[PDB]
Amino acid sequence: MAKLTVKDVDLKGKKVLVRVDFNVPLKDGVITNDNRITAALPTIKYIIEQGGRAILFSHLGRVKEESDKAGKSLAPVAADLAAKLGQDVVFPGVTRGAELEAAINALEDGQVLLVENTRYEDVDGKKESKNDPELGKYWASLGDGIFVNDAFGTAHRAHASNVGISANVEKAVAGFLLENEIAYIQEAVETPERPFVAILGGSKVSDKIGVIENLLEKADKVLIGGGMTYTFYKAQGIEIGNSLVEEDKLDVAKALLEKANGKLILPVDSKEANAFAGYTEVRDTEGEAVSEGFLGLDIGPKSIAKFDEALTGAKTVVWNGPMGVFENPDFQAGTIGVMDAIVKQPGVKSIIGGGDSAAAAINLGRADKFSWISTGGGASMELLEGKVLPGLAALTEK
Ligand SMILES: Nc1ncnc2c1ncn2[C@@H]1O[C@H](COP(=O)(O)OP(=O)(O)NP(=O)(O)O)[C@@H](O)[C@H]1O
Ligand SMILES: [Mg+2]
Ligand SMILES: [Mg+2]
Ligand SMILES: [Mg+2]
Ligand SMILES: [Mg+2]
Repeated sequence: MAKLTVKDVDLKGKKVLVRVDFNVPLKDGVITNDNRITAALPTIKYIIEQGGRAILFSHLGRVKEESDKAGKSLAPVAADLAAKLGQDVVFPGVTRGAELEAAINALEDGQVLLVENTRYEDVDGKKESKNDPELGKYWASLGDGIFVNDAFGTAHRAHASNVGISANVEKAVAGFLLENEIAYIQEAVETPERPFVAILGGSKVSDKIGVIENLLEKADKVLIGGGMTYTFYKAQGIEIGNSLVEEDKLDVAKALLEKANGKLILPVDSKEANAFAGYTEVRDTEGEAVSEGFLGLDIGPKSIAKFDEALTGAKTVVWNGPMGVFENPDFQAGTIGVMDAIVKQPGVKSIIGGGDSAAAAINLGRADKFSWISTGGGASMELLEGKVLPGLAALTEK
C-alpha cells in the first residue's frame, strides 16, 4: 500500500490506538449480529501478537442527548470481544478521564481496552461527529504516537475518532480490513486489470450519478440495470409505463448517455407486471419499451444474455445494485443471471459494493464466489466516486 499499514510500524511494548468498527445491531442490550466484531479481529489479534497494548475506539448508533446513551453502551461488545479473543477486554465505561488513563497505563503487552461509545461525546456539542479539535488531541494523547484506522465505514467522514486522532499522532496507518477496502474499492478501480466492467443497478440514478461518471472514465463498459434503467429510457423518449423514474434527473441521464461514447450499456428488455404488488400478469417485453399499465421490475432475458456476453473475459468487475426487485422471487432472475455471469469469469477480481447487492449474493448462494464484498456503505460509494476521503487523506504516506 501507498499509505502505511499496521505491518509497517513497530508495536511491541507500545500503546496502540485503534479505530475499529463495533457498530453492531442491538436489541435490549443484546448483540443481534456480531459480523462487524468478527471482521475486526485480524487487526486486533495482530496487535496483541506483536506485544502491543490495544486501545480500541468505536461508535455505536447515534447519540444526540443524554437519554440516548442508554442502550448504546459498548459494554456488551467488550464482553463479546473478550469471548472471541479468549482474554479480558478492559472496559472502564468512560470516553475520557483520569480513570481511563490509569486503566490504559496498567495494560501489559498483549492486553486490550475498549473506550466507551465515541458518540457519547456528541451529547455536548457533537464533539465526535464534528471532530472537535480538543477531543482528537485528547484521545491521541492516550497513546504512543501510533493510530491504526480499521473502520472504512466512517472513513468518508471527519470525526474525532479517525481524523482527529490521526492529526495528532506521528503515524496513522491502515488496519487489515481498511487495507483490503482500499485495495479493492480504490486501487482496483484506478488501476484495473482489464477488461474492467462496472455494473450499476438498484432503485435510482440520483444516488449513483457520481459513481456512473467516475466509472465511465475508469471502466471499459458500464452495464446498467434496476430501476435506474427507466430514467435512462425516459430520457430517450422510450415509454416506461408506471416504472420508477426520476423526472428531475432526465437531463443528467441524457448527458451521461451522450458522453458515454458507447460504454454505457442499457437493458434491451424487461420483465414487467401490471402492478408492483398484487399483479395478475407478468411477462417479458418484446424490447426496451414498457407497456402502458405495466412497470418494469427486472431486466429481461435478452438483457441477461447481453450482459453475460459483455462480461466474457472480464478481469475486474465492480457491482452495486440489484438488476430487479430482488425481494420478490418473480424478479430475481436478472440479478442471479448477472451474479453467475460475473463469478464464472476466469481470474476475475469481482467486487460488490452495495447493501442489497451483498445480501442477495449471500442469500442466493453466490457470495463465496466473489473476491470482495464491501461493507463500507457511504464510504464505499464516495470512494467509487473517486473522492479523496478525509479518513484516508489523514493516513501517513509510506
Ligand atoms: N426495476 C425496479 N423497479 C423498482 N425498484 C427496483 C427495481 N430494480 C431494483 N429495485 C429496487 O432497488 C432497491 C435496491 O437498490 P439499492 O439500494 O440502490 O441497491 P444496494 O445494493 O442496496 N446499493 P446501496 O444502497 O448503494 O448499498 C431494492 O429495494 C429493489 O427492489
Ligand atoms: Mg504499506
Ligand atoms: Mg430494442
Ligand atoms: Mg441500498
Ligand atoms: Mg509527494
